[PDB]
Amino acid sequence: MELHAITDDSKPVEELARIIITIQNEVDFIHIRERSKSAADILKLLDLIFEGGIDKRKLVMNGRVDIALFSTIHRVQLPSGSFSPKQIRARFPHLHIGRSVHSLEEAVQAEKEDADYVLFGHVFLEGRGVSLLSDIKQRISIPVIAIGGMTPDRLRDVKQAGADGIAVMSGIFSSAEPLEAARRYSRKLKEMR
Amino acid sequence: MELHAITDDSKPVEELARIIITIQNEVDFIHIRERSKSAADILKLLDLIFEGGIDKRKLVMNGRVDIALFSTIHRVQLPSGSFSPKQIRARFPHLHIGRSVHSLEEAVQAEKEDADYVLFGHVFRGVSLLSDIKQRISIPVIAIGGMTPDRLRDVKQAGADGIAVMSGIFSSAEPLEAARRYSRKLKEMR
Repeated sequence: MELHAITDDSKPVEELARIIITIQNEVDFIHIRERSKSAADILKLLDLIFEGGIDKRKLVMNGRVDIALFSTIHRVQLPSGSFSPKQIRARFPHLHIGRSVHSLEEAVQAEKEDADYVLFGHVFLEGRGVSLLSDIKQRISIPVIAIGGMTPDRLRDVKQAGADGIAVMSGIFSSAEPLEAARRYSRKLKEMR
Repeated sequence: MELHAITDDSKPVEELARIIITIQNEVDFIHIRERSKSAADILKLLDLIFEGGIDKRKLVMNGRVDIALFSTIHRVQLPSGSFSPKQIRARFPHLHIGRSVHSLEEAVQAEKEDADYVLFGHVFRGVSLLSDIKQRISIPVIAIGGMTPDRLRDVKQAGADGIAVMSGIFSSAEPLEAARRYSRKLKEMR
């Protein structure tokens, strides 16, 4: 089960860069989701972590396909209602494409549009999160990453539901000790393995 | 002299779409600069103006190069500190590239970096800087920042190849009438 860290769009680039560098070894991927920052600031953020030695292979750009292309980041997370995977793949075949879905229907269609995996959730949807998680895993063949209120105590349920991984935002980035927070998650996942 | 209308990043897409459709024939270009809206919302906006019958050739996407590419829009306006025109032309050679500059030095560097034109802003020492820039670079210069019909003469005389207007049009009670004052003045001087 993969562990995806999602940036929280609330810290200055310098502070966020340090946290990213600090937690990189406890997670599988880090999604850059600074929706309130300009491309200029996000490029500054990238430059800081690139110079900080981050492994670009773990980076995933949420929404800004342009920033991803000009930053040599080959992974993008497409929000619901934005670019279709098909049009993206037509121009940029090399990109690994994730789609953020919020229903069984959207998940299936995402698979049809050639997405590589879906980020499904805000599991914790009218309380249908965990059940839908199972329903999606049974209907599609691409990976399903669960997001939304993921805590160590809820991982077992998510795992039983068939989730191929979990995504965590505030659980890590709002913690007084981001590294220790990321570790509670990784420890819990390794345990259940 | 061209007239560029810049969206104001403060109205719902429905209302913004209406205004864009209404002023299209009074301006040469319309820059979508909804910096605080999501790609999904901007795409929704574009769908509305496209269905409203807009001339796509007039559209310029500010900042979101990805949205432009996937919306069949060939013109982009690059904010200071963002992508260099060289990187963009290397991958998307067909795009017409504008760079938003705020100093003489940035304007010169923009030309060296292969921009097609610059949007020099906040003229309203500003007109002096404009005049200076118009002698330093050979690519077109669009002046922005407090443009008003009464100030267009000085701007034109200083060499501006066009003027950009944001609030002067979009914050107006009657955007079309506002745009007309600029267009009428530009035709007048012509």
